[PDB]
Amino acid sequence: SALQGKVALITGASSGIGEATARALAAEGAAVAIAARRVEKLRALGDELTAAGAKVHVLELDVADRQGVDAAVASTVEALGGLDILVNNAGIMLLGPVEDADTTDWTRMIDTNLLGLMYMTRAALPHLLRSKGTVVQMSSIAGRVNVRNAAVYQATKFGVNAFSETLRQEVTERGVRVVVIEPGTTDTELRGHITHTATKEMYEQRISQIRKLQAQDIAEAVRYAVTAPHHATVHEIFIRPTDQV
Amino acid sequence: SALQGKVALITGASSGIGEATARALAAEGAAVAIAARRVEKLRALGDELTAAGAKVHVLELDVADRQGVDAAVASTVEALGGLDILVNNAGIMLLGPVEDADTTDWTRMIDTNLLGLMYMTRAALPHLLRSKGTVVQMSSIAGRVNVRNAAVYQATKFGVNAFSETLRQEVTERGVRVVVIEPGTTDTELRGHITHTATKEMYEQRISQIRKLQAQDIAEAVRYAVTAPHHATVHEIFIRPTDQV
Amino acid sequence: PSALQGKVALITGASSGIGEATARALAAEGAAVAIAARRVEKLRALGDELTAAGAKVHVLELDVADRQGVDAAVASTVEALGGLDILVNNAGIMLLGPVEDADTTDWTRMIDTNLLGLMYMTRAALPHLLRSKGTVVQMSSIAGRVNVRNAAVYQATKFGVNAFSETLRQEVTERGVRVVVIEPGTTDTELRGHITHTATKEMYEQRISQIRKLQAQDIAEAVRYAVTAPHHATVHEIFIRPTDQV
Amino acid sequence: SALQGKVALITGASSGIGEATARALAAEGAAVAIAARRVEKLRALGDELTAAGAKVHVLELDVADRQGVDAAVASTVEALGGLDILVNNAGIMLLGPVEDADTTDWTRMIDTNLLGLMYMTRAALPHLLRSKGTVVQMSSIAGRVNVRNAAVYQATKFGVNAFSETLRQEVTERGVRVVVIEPGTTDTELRGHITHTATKEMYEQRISQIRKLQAQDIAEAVRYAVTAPHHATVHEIFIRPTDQV
Ligand SMILES: NC(=O)C1=CN([C@@H]2O[C@H](COP(=O)(O)OP(=O)(O)OC[C@H]3O[C@@H](n4cnc5c(N)ncnc54)[C@H](OP(=O)(O)O)[C@@H]3O)[C@@H](O)[C@H]2O)C=CC1
Ligand SMILES: NC(=O)C1=CN([C@@H]2O[C@H](COP(=O)(O)OP(=O)(O)OC[C@H]3O[C@@H](n4cnc5c(N)ncnc54)[C@H](OP(=O)(O)O)[C@@H]3O)[C@@H](O)[C@H]2O)C=CC1
Ligand SMILES: NC(=O)C1=CN([C@@H]2O[C@H](COP(=O)(O)OP(=O)(O)OC[C@H]3O[C@@H](n4cnc5c(N)ncnc54)[C@H](OP(=O)(O)O)[C@@H]3O)[C@@H](O)[C@H]2O)C=CC1
Ligand SMILES: NC(=O)C1=CN([C@@H]2O[C@H](COP(=O)(O)OP(=O)(O)OC[C@H]3O[C@@H](n4cnc5c(N)ncnc54)[C@H](OP(=O)(O)O)[C@@H]3O)[C@@H](O)[C@H]2O)C=CC1
Ligand SMILES: O=C(O)[C@H]1/C(=C/CO)O[C@@H]2CC(=O)N21
Ligand SMILES: O=C(O)[C@H]1/C(=C/CO)O[C@@H]2CC(=O)N21
Ligand SMILES: O=C(O)[C@H]1/C(=C/CO)O[C@@H]2CC(=O)N21
Ligand SMILES: O=C(O)[C@H]1/C(=C/CO)O[C@@H]2CC(=O)N21
Repeated sequence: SALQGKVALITGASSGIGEATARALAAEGAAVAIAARRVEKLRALGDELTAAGAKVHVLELDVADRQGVDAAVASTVEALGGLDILVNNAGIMLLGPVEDADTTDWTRMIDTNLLGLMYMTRAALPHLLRSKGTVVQMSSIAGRVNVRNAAVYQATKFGVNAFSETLRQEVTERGVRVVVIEPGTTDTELRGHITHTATKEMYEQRISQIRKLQAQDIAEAVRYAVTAPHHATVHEIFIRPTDQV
Repeated sequence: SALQGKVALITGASSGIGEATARALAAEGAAVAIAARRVEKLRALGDELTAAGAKVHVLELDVADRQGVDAAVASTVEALGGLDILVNNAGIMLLGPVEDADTTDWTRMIDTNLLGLMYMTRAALPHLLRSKGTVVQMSSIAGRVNVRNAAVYQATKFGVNAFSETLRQEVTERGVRVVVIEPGTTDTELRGHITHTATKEMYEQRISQIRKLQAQDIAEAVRYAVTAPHHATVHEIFIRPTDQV
Repeated sequence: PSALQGKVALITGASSGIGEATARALAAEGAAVAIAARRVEKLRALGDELTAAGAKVHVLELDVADRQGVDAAVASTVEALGGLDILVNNAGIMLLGPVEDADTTDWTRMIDTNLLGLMYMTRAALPHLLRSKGTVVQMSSIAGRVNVRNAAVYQATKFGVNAFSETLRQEVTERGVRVVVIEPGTTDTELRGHITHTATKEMYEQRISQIRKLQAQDIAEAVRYAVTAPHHATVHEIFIRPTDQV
Repeated sequence: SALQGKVALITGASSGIGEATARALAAEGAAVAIAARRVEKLRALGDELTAAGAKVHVLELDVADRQGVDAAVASTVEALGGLDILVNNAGIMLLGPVEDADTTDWTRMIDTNLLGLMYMTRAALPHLLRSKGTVVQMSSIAGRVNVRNAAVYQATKFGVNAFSETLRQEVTERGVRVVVIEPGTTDTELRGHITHTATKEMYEQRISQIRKLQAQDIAEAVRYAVTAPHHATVHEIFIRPTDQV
């Protein structure tokens, strides 16, 4: 139990990567504040983790809401005593051409993937500074490589990376570690949300012929990064499916 | 006159790089639609350009306004007959630490630098597709390199770059050229807007000891890129002050 | 527990630093280790240590810049240990100094060892890795990701290693050969003792004196994490920086 | 004539991009030292340029030869009075898989593309420092993007870029400008040299259905960069064929 007595706040914890990460960190002895919009799914996970001997704090949160963000962080510190690890995992992937796009796709991705992550980072920062803690940014291969029909999604993830590198420069000397996780195709609910029907089906066929990364693989990457000695910042882990060029 | 009979729409044309670019493209024989919020400054530039023999269409526009963007593009095509060149130059640079930041800095930069650019791009695209035209994105060294106290600004510019590369992959085969200009320190009004006083002062001192790039230098980069033969897409020009490591 | 039981790892640059720690780490996971470098005395000492701890060891005197020596070293490893599952291309040298009026033997040495030697080893190992659906680990650097003054040619070799390795990944990944690239920042090893430009050697020492450096063991743990990941996952890049260092 | 009284040394001047660049610079009034191994082709070009009113210095040079490099630079400064522009254009592209590769492909590419370029840069530097001149590195899309069957070639070109950025940091404050040109597919003799037959054929098919960049397009990129005002360093120009995703 490398994380005994530590407090982790995980956004997007109701499914996929965030759910696996919350489990992984709790398994290492961390108290976990689990945040997302689907409260019933969070409660179900919270019950499971509590029944497994973990300390859980359930947070109904929209990361795009600046006020909600500030309250969520304050609630976590109040209920669990501090903040050692923030996992900015909440995100959505809305694929489709730039041409004649539904721009609500764009505003949603920017609010959640970029602004939400930045809001959470900022609110957590005073607490992470005191605990010499770690912020883990859930980026993507989409923050390293551009492919067609993912322009704005890729814009958000490249943006996350630049924000995070800059953040590292700003806070690293005070012992706040900045970790960026960059998964390739991972088998989650993420793709079910694509609003462009033609691209949703194109993407599904594209990834149908590979062994996908599992949510647990990515949780393991986070676990490796956060349990590394404090003098080491695993700033980037770029993990790809072996089957995928 | 390499651009005779062509129409260019330049956002952020009321000062700085956009003003110089509008002059440069007009000098090459292009009809210019000049867009920004300060109508008085646009009118003054429009008068000067018209007095020099250019065809000018003045557009009062906030690029963050989706509806205003659509109307501005439609107004341009109606008044000037089409669209061959879009210069997405409207932008703001609000520097300061992430820690305890004024988050209105962030929303402004994202709305203008990222969302505004993407809105203009999308609205212009049908017209650029017909004319096999060129979209010029005004990025920055901040889209290539991260320094302290520019996290969200750099996020927007790295985002612009990823969006633009992806756009290139999507439209290049149909003859729409995607050009990204990346200036280093350029002597404009840009820095006057920084809301974090300590950072504004720090930045001023940092750039006080170099010969800065001039707005005209960047206009020249744009002119070189857009007058290149159609089979060549000058996708990136990274121009730095020689005095600046 | 032993995630690499029955696997064979060949580690170049095993006589000190990161390669030594990596050979220990892999052996601790149950892998048989072929340890390769030029200082045979140091290899023998490590080999004795590992053998005494219950490991299977094959000692290889090798200059990675030697194309023929490379081929023989791979052949010797597969003959002695039965196959090849993991290659760690760790052999390397860092010769810092300005471009201006540089001692160009600095350059040829770095290119021969860091770039060409790594490529030769990769190529010779590949038929064996293809059969075993194995993993090649490239020891790159922060120098393959960021450029600073007085490390022009070294950074050229490391950026070169990264492009070579990404391209390799595209070529072999579908046949189940995983390409892993490890990118340490400042790590406390013998590496810097070799700098021939005296002024730069001193400048570098002062710059890194103010930080808690990465340990060779930290980097070995990165390698361990990457190679013990399930086969369907290729941890293509791990970029590990000293927390103290902007 | 923006380069009147300037001296340019161009490596790889016997064909392709180097030939076009030597013509373009001479057209701007620069004296040109033209260097390559095929003396006969250099003399024919030298005759052409001299007949057009240019000052020409013919140099038989293998850039992989460190002593030949030193003599070539000394010969140039002796014959033409100094050195204002170096174009490191000599290069070879030997494509093929890593698996079972002919490793003489590798040593040739490293000797010419990387070491030869570095040798030339180093020998020229004292002279460039005096003249506050410009070094132009002929990199490639292969220094920016990795594709299959170009591993070692891409290694040399990514290497050239890192070397050159580092060089910029080291010499830029003393007024030596470092320019990196990155062409995509350009119609030259380059591809005729590929030793791996299957890959040579695969590459030819790949580039058969695009309008390729012309050697003259690349020469124009060099010309734009070197005639920019001294306070501006056009550090990167990334030029892609518009037809090529
Ligand atoms: N799956 C993949 O192939 C890859 C995914 N990623 C990244 O991983 C992250 C997690 O997504 P993934 O697990 O894949 O897919 P999921 O859809 O399963 O997870 C997304 C999670 O984010 C939450 N969420 C979405 N919007 C908000 C919001 N406005 N406020 C708070 N929480 C929100 C969702 O919970 P709820 O709806 O209850 O709010 C959900 O739990 C994303 O950042 C994604 O970009 C990166 C690389 C590869
Ligand atoms: N100066 C520099 O060192 C560098 C600048 N850049 C980029 O260059 C671009 C132009 O900036 P620069 O000329 O330097 O500085 P300026 O402030 O002089 O120009 C910015 C222009 O953008 C306009 N603008 C701002 N917000 C909006 C909006 N929401 N809608 C429409 N127009 C808007 C302003 O006009 P108005 O107020 O009338 O609307 C103004 O004309 C920006 O994209 C910037 O990021 C990139 C690299 C270096
Ligand atoms: N130390 C650091 O801060 C960092 C180092 N690195 C990389 O780590 C790798 C290992 O270096 P590190 O452990 O740091 O320093 P060391 O000097 O301690 O290790 C270098 C190892 O490589 C071997 N070696 C050198 N040249 C050759 C050659 N021609 N043929 C075979 N073996 C050779 C040496 O053994 P011998 O002399 O007996 O042959 C030695 O075992 C290098 O590739 C380096 O670039 C990357 C990031 C940071
Ligand atoms: N064509 C393309 O698609 C692209 C090419 N490039 C780069 O452009 C540069 C020039 O190539 P390009 O013009 O296309 O092809 P060419 O083969 O036509 O030109 C290469 C030139 O380099 C010379 N050369 C080769 N080896 C040496 C050497 N050892 N010493 C001195 N000169 C040498 C050749 O002349 P000689 O045999 O007489 O010595 C020739 O003049 C290269 O660096 C290449 O990597 C970059 C991006 C795209
Ligand atoms: O490679 C993939 O699976 C997907 C992806 C998935 C989630 O980041 O992100 C990038 C954009 C895209 O379509 N890629
Ligand atoms: O280098 C500079 O002058 C400035 C800049 C200016 C406008 O992009 O962008 C980056 C962010 C910053 O502070 N840099
Ligand atoms: O950051 C550092 O400590 C050193 C280094 C060390 C080993 O790669 O590589 C890069 C080049 C340099 O000076 N950096
Ligand atoms: O895109 C291309 O045409 C070629 C190329 C050509 C010359 O650098 O460089 C990259 C490596 C490759 O195959 N690409």
